[PDB]
Amino acid sequence: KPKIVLVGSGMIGGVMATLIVQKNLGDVVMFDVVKNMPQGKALDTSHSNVMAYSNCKVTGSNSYDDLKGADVVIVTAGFTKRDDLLPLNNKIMIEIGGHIKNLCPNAFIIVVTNPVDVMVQLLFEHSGVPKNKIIGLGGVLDTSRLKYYISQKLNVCPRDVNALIVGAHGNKMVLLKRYITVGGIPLQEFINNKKITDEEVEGIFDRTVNTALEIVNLLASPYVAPAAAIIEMAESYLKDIKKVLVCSTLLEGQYGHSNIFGGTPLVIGGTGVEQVIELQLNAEEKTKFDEAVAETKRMKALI
Amino acid sequence: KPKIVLVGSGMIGGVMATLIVQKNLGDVVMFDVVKNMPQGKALDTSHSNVMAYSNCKVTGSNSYDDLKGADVVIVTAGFTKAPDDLLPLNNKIMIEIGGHIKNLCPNAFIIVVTNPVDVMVQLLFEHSGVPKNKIIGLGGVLDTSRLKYYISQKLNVCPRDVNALIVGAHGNKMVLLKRYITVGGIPLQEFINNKKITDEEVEGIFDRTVNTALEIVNLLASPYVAPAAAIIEMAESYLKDIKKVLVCSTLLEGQYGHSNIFGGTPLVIGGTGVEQVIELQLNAEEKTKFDEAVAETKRMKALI
Amino acid sequence: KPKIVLVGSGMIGGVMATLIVQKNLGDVVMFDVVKNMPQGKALDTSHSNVMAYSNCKVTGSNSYDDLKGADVVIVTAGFTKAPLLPLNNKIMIEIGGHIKNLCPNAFIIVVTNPVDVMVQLLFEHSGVPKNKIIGLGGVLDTSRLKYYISQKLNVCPRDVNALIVGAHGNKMVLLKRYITVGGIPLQEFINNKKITDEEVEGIFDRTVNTALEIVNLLASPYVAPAAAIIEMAESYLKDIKKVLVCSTLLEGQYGHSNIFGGTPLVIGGTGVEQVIELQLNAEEKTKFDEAVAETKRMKALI
Amino acid sequence: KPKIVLVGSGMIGGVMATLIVQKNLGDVVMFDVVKNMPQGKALDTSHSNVMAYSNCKVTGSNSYDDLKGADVVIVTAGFTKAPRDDLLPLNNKIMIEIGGHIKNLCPNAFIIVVTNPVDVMVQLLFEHSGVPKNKIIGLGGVLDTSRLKYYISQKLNVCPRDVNALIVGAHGNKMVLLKRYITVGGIPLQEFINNKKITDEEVEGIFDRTVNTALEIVNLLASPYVAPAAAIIEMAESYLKDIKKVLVCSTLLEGQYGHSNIFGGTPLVIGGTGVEQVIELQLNAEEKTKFDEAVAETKRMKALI
DNA sequence: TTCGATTGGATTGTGCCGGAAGTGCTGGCTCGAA
DNA sequence: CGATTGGATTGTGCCGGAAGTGCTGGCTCG
Ligand SMILES: [Mg+2]
Ligand SMILES: [Mg+2]
Repeated sequence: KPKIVLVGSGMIGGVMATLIVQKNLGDVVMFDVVKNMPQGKALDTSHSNVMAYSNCKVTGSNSYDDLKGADVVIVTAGFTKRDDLLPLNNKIMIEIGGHIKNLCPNAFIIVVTNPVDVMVQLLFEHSGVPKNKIIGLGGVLDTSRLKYYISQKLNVCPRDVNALIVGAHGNKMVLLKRYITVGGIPLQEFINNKKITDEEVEGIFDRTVNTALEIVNLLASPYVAPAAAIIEMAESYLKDIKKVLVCSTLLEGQYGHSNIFGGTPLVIGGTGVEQVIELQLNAEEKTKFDEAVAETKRMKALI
Repeated sequence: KPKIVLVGSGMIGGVMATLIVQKNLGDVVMFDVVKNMPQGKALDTSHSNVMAYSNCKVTGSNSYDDLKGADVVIVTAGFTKAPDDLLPLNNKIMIEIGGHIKNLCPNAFIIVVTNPVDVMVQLLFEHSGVPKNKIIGLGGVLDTSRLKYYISQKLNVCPRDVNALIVGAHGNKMVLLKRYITVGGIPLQEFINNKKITDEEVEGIFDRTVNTALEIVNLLASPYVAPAAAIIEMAESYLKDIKKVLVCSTLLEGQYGHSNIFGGTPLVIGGTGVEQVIELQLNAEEKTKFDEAVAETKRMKALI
Repeated sequence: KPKIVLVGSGMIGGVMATLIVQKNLGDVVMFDVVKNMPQGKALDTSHSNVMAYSNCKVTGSNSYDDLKGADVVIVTAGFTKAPLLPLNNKIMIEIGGHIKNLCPNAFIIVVTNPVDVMVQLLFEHSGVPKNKIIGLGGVLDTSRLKYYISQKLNVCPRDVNALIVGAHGNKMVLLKRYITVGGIPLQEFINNKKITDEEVEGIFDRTVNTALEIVNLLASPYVAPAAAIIEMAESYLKDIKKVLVCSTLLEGQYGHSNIFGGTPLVIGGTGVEQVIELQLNAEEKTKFDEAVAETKRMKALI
Repeated sequence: KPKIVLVGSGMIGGVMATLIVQKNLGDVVMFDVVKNMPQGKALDTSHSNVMAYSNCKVTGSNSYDDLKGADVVIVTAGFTKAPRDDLLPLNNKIMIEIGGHIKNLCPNAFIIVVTNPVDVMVQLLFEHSGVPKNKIIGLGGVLDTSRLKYYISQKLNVCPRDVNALIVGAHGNKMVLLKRYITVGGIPLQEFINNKKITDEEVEGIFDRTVNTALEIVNLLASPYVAPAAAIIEMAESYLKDIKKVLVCSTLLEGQYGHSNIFGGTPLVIGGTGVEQVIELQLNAEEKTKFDEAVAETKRMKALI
């Protein structure tokens, strides 16, 4: 049975453990540097095996030694209370990286800690894992927002909207209007039929970009959709589903960029990243991609 | 709890009943004119509730009276032939079933499978009196399942991450719209440009899709698992108000320039039945193919 | 599509909304008296429809008006105390008035503690039929018992079956005689020394004190409670007719009337379809009496 | 991704491949000695990955070569009618052949035998394949008890899975139905009998129906394959996902119930290493006698190969 | 001897804890680094 | 000269035509 270690047992970590039990995906270690809290969350969550008809062990840990034998490692831990946080979190990535190198070098790694396109590269470098075995959360979450908003305007099933958002997670994310479909049909056909206007689409783009802030302004925090997105990625690996999912991955010349991680459609299968798909962007799209990657580079230079 | 009546309990009916219990979608009546056989199949299937943790009653019936109170009616009954003399026989069958739906469950959502489906669904529509948004025919979900699958195996992605539209009619004149294929939301043409798959291979896959039933029958098997799964995807989208976009046969009222006939097109299936009929903005060549499919449907409608 | 209203959008509410979308069970209104927060949680949760391939509307509300047309109402609101009767009574009065006015045909699940009192108060003030309102208790408590036993015997957790009756709280009645494993009496595993009588007693104590244990570990128990509640709600919404131990109005069972208590029930499409009275021996009956007496005692303090 | 080889692609095999795709459990090889048909079934079934959102390869095979690297092997192949005890040597022959291949090609596979009489055939395949006793079991109790559980649940109007029951000894007419061990929502059946929700006579009628179910279905011009396939997949899934379900299956007895060197139906725990526990029920005298009779019939047939 | 307390969190805040008030925080404590 | 442990509508080694809730004439393989 797979061993899944959640490095970070905060809000997103907790929902991830709950979903893993629901789906009977594997044993779970809820790790946190904070004492006792993850053991308490783990004890609560373990009882839900009964309701789920599952059998996943869910335990808490405050020791990185429990990374031993992990098949999947999901990193959410890090400071959130700004550029000033960058060296702090770098420190954490170094620490985690060391342990991965020593304890679970064959693990598949998903990084969530923000800014994710920086943090995922730092952990890649410090852990020594292969480029096909480490990715960052970005596109699956962002595009879930876009797909959902469009679906609500057009009154269709959310999953039947497809869309691509690339480059980076965060305010520089590249929303590609040209690549939106509904039930396989170009969005433009629905714009032509006046079911949705270009202005409404732009409003939805802005809302997609601003969604985390919208949720925080309402005195909540985004963790349910992020957790679900991360588990969709992990499951595609663990069950070798080969879903196309937009994640942050090492660029080796794609879009004209190297030595940097960026969001792009990827195929996630049993061996990890099995394909990196490079979209055939036009010049304005490429300029937006360049600006996203430039912001990632700028922040990386500040660690 | 929804009542689902399977009018026809052959091999497709057996798989549909199995899947309904797996998904705990509703009580099932397995109807057939053949005596005792559907009672036997229903008895076998009912025990699988234990393994599924479901609670769907599954019963067999040789009486149309059990259509009473049906929320969903799926019609697979009718004479078959391996892949025109059937048109009058199956017309008479649609008349009989229609009379019973009209009198026993006029509010049911109807899914027609009986071939040639684009003709038979209109005949049942006419003799049942149900509203145009409450009856559809199986076509696109099945055919596109083949297309999506074959492409996905050449590109090494999850089969459902391929999207495709096949329209017009269910049969040899099905319109396969190359322009509308995507993979993980990306136009297929980008994969052709990168030589991940060629134009010629896609042509070969179109031909294989059209001829898949024949391919399976030549291998001494009968296609019924994929058809059953497609039908249950449709029925579930209605029962759970999911509003999936699914290509099915529906009454055309001017779309693509045609009226008074049923044809395959993308539809939204929700709690009120067909909620939207989506007309694709086809170019001239695509429209010519659509025309040919609907013309074949018309040709056959003239032979009942 | 069913409409499910969560009256209370705290941490248990959040997990319930998450699970409802995962299972595509119905549209969800997350209500709370706290402004803006439930709209935020609802927004976050709504996006998970994509990942789940579901289509549930999830919205937030600070208005009881949105109870209108609810098929299921789950009440978790109320003041809490870490491991108030008049306060939460006033809340049950308010909510009850709105259910009576806006959704009198809803199926009601009460979680607000002490649950066996609060469920009766909401029953009285809402006017809903006795077969349409129950309290959370047994499904959660027995999930603890079943889990701990399964981990000592190394079997799938749900293959342990057990009944805990009477009340949800320290006076819960743990029926050792009714525990089975893969359908086999627990006593056979004790005879074979796969588990001891003493270990079973230690597990009973742990089950009773699990909320305290979780709080002592600096966490709040809300995942398993949310899952238990959704199992109950789902049994109603899909007419599954599961046997689930819940708090229900007693009308003579176990020698008691005019009070709610935990007993095995059948939950189906019409609500509580059967109330099953266990054939308890004298000792078990005395424990049941103690649980109910505590519920009555507290009911006198509203 | 696990490799599941279906040795036999008839009615039960077909439904098993359908369910494996529905549950995304693994790649499937539909083997049969009959040419072409399994390739056809596999082609049809493979398209259902789209509707199921799964990604299982489903292929057909007429060669035992494809047992290579199997993680799970499910054996339904064998004679069911004359080309009756006369079938026993024929099927023995088949078990010999399969066994050789398993030994050479997938000795680490988990094996589920369905070919009837299962309690005999499973031991023959055990002997000829050389796999460990914790890696091979026979279908029996999960199916038979699904019948008993279902009929009881319908009389009492509860969820079928909330009825628990144990049927032991052998899969066939000598199956041992244990009234003492029936519970409903975890409550002893006797409480429902005391409450006149169901009578002792009705329970006896249901026991008879449970024993007679296969015949009842055949008499109605059908054949049992949906519930058998579901039962088999429940067993296989408990192995593949390490669920550690308690499931009644046919397993090698080494003294339990007073028998050795024979397979019989008993509650087992199925986990990631195979049979993790064999649970011996503390049967009373009458129950143990019925168990004895079941095992005696298995031995009688085993003596005729 | 002084004085801050992990990348998390219940109702409130938030190193931990009890007592208190009641849609709701802080005064007193231990441990350990500087 | 009977035909793998399977099967569509029917039966059932295979295939094609025929009739129409529905089989068997003609063929070829070792
Ligand atoms: Mg902190
Ligand atoms: Mg044969």
